[PDB]
Amino acid sequence: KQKILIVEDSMTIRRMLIQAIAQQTGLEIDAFDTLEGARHCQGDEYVVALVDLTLPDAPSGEAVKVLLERGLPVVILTADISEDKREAWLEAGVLDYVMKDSRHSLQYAVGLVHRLYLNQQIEVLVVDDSRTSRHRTMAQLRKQLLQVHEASHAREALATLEQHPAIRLVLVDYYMPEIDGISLVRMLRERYSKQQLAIIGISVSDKRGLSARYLKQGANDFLNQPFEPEELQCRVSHNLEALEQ
Amino acid sequence: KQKILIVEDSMTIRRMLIQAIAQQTGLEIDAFDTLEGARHCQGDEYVVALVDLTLPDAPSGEAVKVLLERGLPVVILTADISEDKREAWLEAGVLDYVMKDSRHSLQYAVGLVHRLYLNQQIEVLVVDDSRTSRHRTMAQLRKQLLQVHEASHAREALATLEQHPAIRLVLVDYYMPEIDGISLVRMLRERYSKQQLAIIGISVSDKRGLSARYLKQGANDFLNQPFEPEELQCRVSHNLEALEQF
Ligand SMILES: [Mg+2]
Ligand SMILES: [Mg+2]
Ligand SMILES: [Mg+2]
Ligand SMILES: [Mg+2]
Repeated sequence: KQKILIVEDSMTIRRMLIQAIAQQTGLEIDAFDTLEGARHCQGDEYVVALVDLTLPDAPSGEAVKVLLERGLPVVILTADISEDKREAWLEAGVLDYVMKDSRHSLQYAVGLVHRLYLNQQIEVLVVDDSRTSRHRTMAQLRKQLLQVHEASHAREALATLEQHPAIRLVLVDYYMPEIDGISLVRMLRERYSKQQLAIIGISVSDKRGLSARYLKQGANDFLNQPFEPEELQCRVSHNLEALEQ
Repeated sequence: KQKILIVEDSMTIRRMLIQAIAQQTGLEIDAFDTLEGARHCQGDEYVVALVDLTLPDAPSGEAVKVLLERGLPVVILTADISEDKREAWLEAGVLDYVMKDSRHSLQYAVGLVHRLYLNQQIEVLVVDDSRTSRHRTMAQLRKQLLQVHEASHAREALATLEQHPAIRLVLVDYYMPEIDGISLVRMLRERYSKQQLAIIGISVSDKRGLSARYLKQGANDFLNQPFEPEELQCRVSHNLEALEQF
């Protein structure tokens, strides 16, 4: 998919977004000032929809549910944020939100739609012996439009990598039965450079240098648990962009 | 400074390091199998010295102090690490340590020296109202060979950036009186894009979702306190590389 949907009645915001996405990403764009303009829009044509909560024919966020139910991933455009609003949106299945209170916050949308577009073709692997942790991380990576493989043990991870050599990034949990995180990182790096297979080591900063041990064994990066979805997206995106650049 | 010193008696390891550093960095390399061989090397010519603890004439790590006192920054080459071993080193003046138990672990030194070379010409700013955290972060960054400016509050940060436009990366503490970290980030971003001035937001990871707040305000990155030096080095390196390549 090569097209971005924007539904936003502010002439200024809509134009800022079209100009920026057009110039920086070269992606196709449909932009409407009403939910009614976006009526023909189906999920299979758009990477993602950037959706205002203040539309003339949907003044209280109604466009969000409407577009989610047509199969469009949605990123909410918002002037305000709160803990309650964040939780509500994320519960309804919204991918993310973008602050539109300033031009620099609005710029977040531009890097995001470019990232989401590139992610569509990218295979990643989560390796974690905690089902709860594994499923949370997978869900969150799936909301980045990545194709996400799952493994509950290093043995499974190694087997999945052999079967799917398109996987380009692996997130690695530190403590697992038989073969722990650092040990799996050593095994992978005995075969693959940081440019062939990016590795993010999942750590805790309440240990005696787990992140350090990851890096000295050739992990591209670290991420400490517990982590927010916004932290995950930031860290994954960077490492994916390192691979492309 | 564009030269590197290597003092390592393993033929295999020294040659691996020479090959990789010659191939992947623009650095000149002087390598020796004994400390005596490196006698006349002067501190002002070398970016860093990669230093074995097991040398024929310094079998218990004596070469580290010797080269430190010649004004060379030192990265230790070690076959095995403990928490007790990184203990005595960093409190002596070591830049970092590199594991030499495998080819892939050696490769960390390659990336490191390349980055240490590049960091010499790069200016950064630490903004933090806590004296100890501000001083430690400054010390750690200085160990990455960066040129490091400090600010105790947003007002001083801004004045510093005005006086030193070469600064390309700011690390911003969240809790500061009068003007907080997110407010400073907002002011900086009204003028400068993520490509013009990199911003790493430092916070504690709790219920306020501060990391998220930084990112949505245009911070390039986040780092949660408390953090280890390798964590800061990793983060700063990634952001500097982003400015150079993305
Ligand atoms: Mg509106
Ligand atoms: Mg585990
Ligand atoms: Mg030796
Ligand atoms: Mg503070």
